[PDB]
Amino acid sequence: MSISISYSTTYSGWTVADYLADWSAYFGDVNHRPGQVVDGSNTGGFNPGPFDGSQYALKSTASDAAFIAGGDLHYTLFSNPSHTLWGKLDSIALGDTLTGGASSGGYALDSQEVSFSNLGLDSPIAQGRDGTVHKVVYGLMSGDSSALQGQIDALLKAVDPSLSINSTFDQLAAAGVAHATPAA
Repeated sequence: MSISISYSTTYSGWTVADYLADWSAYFGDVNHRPGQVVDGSNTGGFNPGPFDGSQYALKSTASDAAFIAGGDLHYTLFSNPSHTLWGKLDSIALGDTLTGGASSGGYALDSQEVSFSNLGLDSPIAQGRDGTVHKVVYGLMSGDSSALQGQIDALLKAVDPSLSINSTFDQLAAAGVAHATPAA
């Protein structure tokens, strides 16, 4: 159904924008860039794979911060248009301590802080790295959550014009969009 948000009560009073800007700055720019993509270090991984998955997950190299992108995702790797993540992006989960993978019961976060589901985003292969899905996820890899913020802002304003990326998680909970969980 519509955009749904889970959040630890640690962040009840934070705006979605302030939370995301802060999380991104922490996670940092992993430098998944030309000549700097290094296997076992900053590539991330797909479940079930190979370069497609219901999940793409990546841990920060500077901390235990990690994200899991979920949906029906495809990555072109070296083939035309190269290094494009496209397909359906349904969810983004943010937190610390990535566990699991393709051999396990999928990727998970030991400490999930915030998750966004029913994002409703699709991008065609045809846009390459100009596609919205690509920009959303690559943004989170490069320490810049602007693209994700823009998508969430649009979804929230469609729910109600008083709601935006600059609304707090508690405000979104009263409006039935978000749901709190104790910090664990």
